[PDB]
Formats: sequence, C-alpha cells, structure tokens
Amino acid sequence: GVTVSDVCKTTYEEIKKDKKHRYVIFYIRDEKQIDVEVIGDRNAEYDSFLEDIQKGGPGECRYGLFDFEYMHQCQGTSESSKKQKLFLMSWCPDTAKVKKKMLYSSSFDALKKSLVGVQKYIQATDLSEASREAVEEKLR
Repeated sequence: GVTVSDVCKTTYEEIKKDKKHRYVIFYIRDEKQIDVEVIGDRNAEYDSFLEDIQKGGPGECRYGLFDFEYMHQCQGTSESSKKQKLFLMSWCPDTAKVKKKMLYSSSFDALKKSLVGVQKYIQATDLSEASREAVEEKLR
C-alpha cells in the first residue's frame, strides 16, 4: 500500500544514535507515502509532543516517535536513576473519517519495519491512552 520515505529513517536514527532530537511527528502525504511533519528539538518536553500530534485538527491522524525519560530502579540496588526509551505511537481520534483511520492503521506496520530497534508501540484513539501516566506504565 503506502510507502515510507527514507527521511523517516534518517530522522529516527539521528535520535537513537546521535540524540539530536526529542521527537518526530509523521503523516501520510496524499494517501501515498509516510513523511516527516514536525521534528522536536532535543530539549523539548512531552506536552509539546501532544500539542503537535493533534495540530492537524479533529479530522486528522498522525504517528509520533518520542524518546521518553523516566525513573527506574533495578532489583537489589539502593538507588533510582533516570532512563530513556523510544516508543512509536499511532494517533487516530474518533472524529476522523473511518477511511483515514483505516489507512493509518493498515500502514502502521510499514512504518514499524522501517524504524528498526523500537521496542514499544502504542495505538491511541483518545488522550487518555497517550498521557504521561499511560506511557510510563507502558515503558515498564
């Protein structure tokens, strides 16, 4: 079905390997290809990511990649330390047209095969599933 532009992979790798950015928002351009829409600078925080993934309005869907920071403590140790983990999310609000929602759903696997290494996936249809609390519970 839908292809993936090489720019999705290079932007992704600049985060994983070089820590150059904090997040990316992707979109399907003209029902043909997944492209980059927004690149968050490394110092960005999560609220901005959430405001960017919804910036297309209630008729739109998006994908998002975020290098999420949280606190973790390994068994038997005496301290808790900050960690970070990449996750890839699909965002399809209920107000979007079924056709658009289905296309973003069917094309999600094409994007995941392109971003080798991501270990955590989330499919949200409302903000309750994309909150810091929902994500932190997922990344554990």
